[PDB]
Amino acid sequence: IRYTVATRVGKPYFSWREEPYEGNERFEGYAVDLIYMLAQECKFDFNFEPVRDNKYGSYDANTDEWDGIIRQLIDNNAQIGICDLTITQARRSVVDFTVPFMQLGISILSYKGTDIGSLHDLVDQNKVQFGTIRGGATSVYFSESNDTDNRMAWNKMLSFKPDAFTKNNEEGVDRVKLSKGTYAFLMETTNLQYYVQRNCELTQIGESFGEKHYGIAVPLNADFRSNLSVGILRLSERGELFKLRNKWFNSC
Ligand SMILES: N[C@@H](CCC(=O)O)C(=O)O
Repeated sequence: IRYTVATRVGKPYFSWREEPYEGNERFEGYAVDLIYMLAQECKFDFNFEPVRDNKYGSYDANTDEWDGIIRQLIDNNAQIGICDLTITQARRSVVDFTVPFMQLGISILSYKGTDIGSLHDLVDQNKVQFGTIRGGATSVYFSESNDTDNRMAWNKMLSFKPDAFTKNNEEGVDRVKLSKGTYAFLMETTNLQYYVQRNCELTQIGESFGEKHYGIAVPLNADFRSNLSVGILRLSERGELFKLRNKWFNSC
């Protein structure tokens, strides 16, 4: 049994190895290790196919279509989708998910020297603009919330000029660095930790908020869903996911 593994390029989960390679050996990262571990645990072969548009997956109501990893699963061009793929209500409606392999939250990436100390403070001003990944799961946290403060955040993000949204974590982090403190990036704590440790001019504002999960995406009612889930839980209970997380996210 061989599974086509849809993913996207983005460190530390999945990226092109520096060559002084062929097939799966071209790639490295957290998600690469985890599929190898699961492949050995659940006994299956696999082929990594990073998606063409390099998107996570969002619904475009203007066209009634999905993109990114989620799209490849809907069209059955892939049997497994993985990265920092956050479980959302919209995504779960069109594809299935395994048990999560990582729990996380949301927080604020900022340039050092900022006076803002919380999300409430960030939304209650407009000298420092802020945004998220376009169509990403962090956008969902604000756009779907009934919480007044989150509503205000969402409406401010929509109003900012220029466009407050970015295509990925890399552009988000790059924008905070280039902006010298006039732009803050709302992102997941996992990715925030990764970048803040590798960029000394950046820091986290306030506490983590929200309860989010990364899961392996599979087609609805796939017969290898449970097999993948039991495998993830095995690695977790052994303490291997703890080690794996430290390997790629440990340390200005
Ligand atoms: N993990 C998120 C992307 C990162 C973010 O939105 O902050 C997703 O699955 O859409």
